[PDB]
Amino acid sequence: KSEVAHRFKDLGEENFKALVLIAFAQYLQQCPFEDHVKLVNEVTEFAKTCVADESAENCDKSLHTLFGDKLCTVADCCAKQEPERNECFLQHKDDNPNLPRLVRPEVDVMCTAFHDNEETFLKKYLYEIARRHPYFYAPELLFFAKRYKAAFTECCQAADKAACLLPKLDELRDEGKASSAKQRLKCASLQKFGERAFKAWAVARLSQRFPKAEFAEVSKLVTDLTKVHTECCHGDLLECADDRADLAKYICENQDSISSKLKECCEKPLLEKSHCIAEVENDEMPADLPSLAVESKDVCKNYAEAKDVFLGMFLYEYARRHPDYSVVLLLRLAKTYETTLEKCCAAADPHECYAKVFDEFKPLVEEPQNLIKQNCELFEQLGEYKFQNALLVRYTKKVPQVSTPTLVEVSRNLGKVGSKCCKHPEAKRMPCAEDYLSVVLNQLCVLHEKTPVSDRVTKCCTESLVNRRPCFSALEVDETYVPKEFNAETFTFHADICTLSEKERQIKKQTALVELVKHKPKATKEQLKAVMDDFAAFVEKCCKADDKETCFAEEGK
Ligand SMILES: CCc1oc2ccccc2c1C(=O)c1cc(Br)c(O)c(Br)c1
Ligand SMILES: CCc1oc2ccccc2c1C(=O)c1cc(Br)c(O)c(Br)c1
Ligand SMILES: CCc1oc2ccccc2c1C(=O)c1cc(Br)c(O)c(Br)c1
Ligand SMILES: CCc1oc2ccccc2c1C(=O)c1cc(Br)c(O)c(Br)c1
Repeated sequence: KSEVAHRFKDLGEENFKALVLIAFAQYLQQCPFEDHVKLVNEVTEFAKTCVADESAENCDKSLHTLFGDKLCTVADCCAKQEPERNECFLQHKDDNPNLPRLVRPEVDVMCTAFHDNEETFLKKYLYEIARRHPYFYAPELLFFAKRYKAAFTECCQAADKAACLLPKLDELRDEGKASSAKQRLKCASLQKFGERAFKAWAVARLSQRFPKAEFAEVSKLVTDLTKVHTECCHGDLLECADDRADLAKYICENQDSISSKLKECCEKPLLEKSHCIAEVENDEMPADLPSLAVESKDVCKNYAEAKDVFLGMFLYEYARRHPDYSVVLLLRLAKTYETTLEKCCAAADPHECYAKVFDEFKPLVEEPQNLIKQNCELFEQLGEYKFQNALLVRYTKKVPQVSTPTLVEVSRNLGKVGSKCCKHPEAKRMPCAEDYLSVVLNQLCVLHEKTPVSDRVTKCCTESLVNRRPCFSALEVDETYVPKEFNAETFTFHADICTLSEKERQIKKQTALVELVKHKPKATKEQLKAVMDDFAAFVEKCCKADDKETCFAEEGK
């Protein structure tokens, strides 16, 4: 009947009022905080009326019809019918809304705000986060909200408040921005590549996680797991949160049929039990696993009868025994097995045709393995910071048309891949290094899709997801870009480049590094090292030693 009262009865008042605040923040990202709370409380009071009587007025309307009405009370997005109106909001989700940045006030200032109005301080947290990230995971933001409340609850009455709160707030910023681009990858995989390619992706990853389960259960998982993200990316956060919450009850209703590391996983509350399974470790692979059967006479019979089930079962049986290989590499091996099967089964002697099919995977498996150990030898020999600077010049020349801040954020996330995963043995480098790069590059694709400038990046992102990383590798040197004219205001740093912390000083030095390549791309690697050291030494020597404010505004070159 009334779907509004249905979700309110299953999600609860605390979650219903929180999900609506996130949905409105993702749609109308420009309106202030006070205007959104007036609509949420109006919907919350509306929801409580339909629960006491399902046969009430306006309760039978869909969730998209009611949300669009309350949102249109304040740029030509409520046009034509409802399916086009709600789709207008999804097309205007600005990946970077050019909003004022968030500053971190003092610790004693935040605890006085948390102790004054504890509900507003938590409500303003979900509003400011969801408005910057329109594609943020709705039920996972509630998990961060619970810890954001517990962080201020414990360490605002402690002795040294900054000794605990800031470490908890610094660790919470990293998980949030990592989950911002991780979920953004799943939304772009559904909107741009449809449900067919996204479903095959989840089968490869879940089979590596849960090899002890059967394909019939993984199919029930992936089908139910895909329906959740299709709702969260479309803005159906009320639906998205419910299905994920009841899925964790289904996964843990029978743990032996799914995995084995789910005992202490589901010993936690509902919000915490849904987070443990999302990043759980891979189950132990069942030993004495067979090889193939690609040798029977019914290979073409099972494929012609069901092409999706046979290819889906092959990817499952291949991923359950290969945890050391990523999903992008296995999907590449899956697309090769399909191509080698369309041409062999259409002949007269297919068995002799697809006989040596697994030998064709050798060049595709050794291609990423010989590219990870090569790039990490320079990461463990130059440092994480200099690794990003070497990757800055490596990417500023391959695509100089891209903006200045975009090349810095993408390289800093690329440099964080070596320091976070390439310290692991030779059994976990290939999975993470390709899964982490698929998130950083996708973050560079959605940030470039707003205002595109470079054409080599557009076709690189518009290509297949499995061939997205190989395209970005050797994207030419772009020996045809005219460098911008010499700008002086971009290189001159004011006297306020010293009151910032040590972290912000590195982002400014990297911002000026890509700005130097845009002025002279033909500069050598050593000609930039001396210039970078000179500029850093000038600011370091002028500001650390007291020398007024005109000493940092002279003439460098
Ligand atoms: C007034 C206190 C406060 O309000 C917010 C609203 C949205 C997101 C974070 C915060 C926040 C923080 O404590 C915070 C913590 C870290 Br660490 C940051 O790097 C930034 Br920026 C902000
Ligand atoms: C505890 C504070 C905090 O919680 C988060 C949850 C998810 C994503 C980011 C954050 C975050 C930030 O520090 C933060 C920092 C900057 Br800068 C932003 O522009 C935004 Br927005 C958020
Ligand atoms: C086991 C690791 C894993 O890798 C994926 C890749 C694509 C889509 C889903 C998953 C997935 C999940 O099982 C999963 C389960 C829940 Br519950 C989530 O809230 C999220 Br997020 C992910
Ligand atoms: C950051 C760690 C890392 O992990 C990998 C796994 C496979 C292939 C390359 C890499 C790699 C790189 O250093 C790297 C370097 C350049 Br230059 C690129 O354009 C791209 Br893309 C990636």
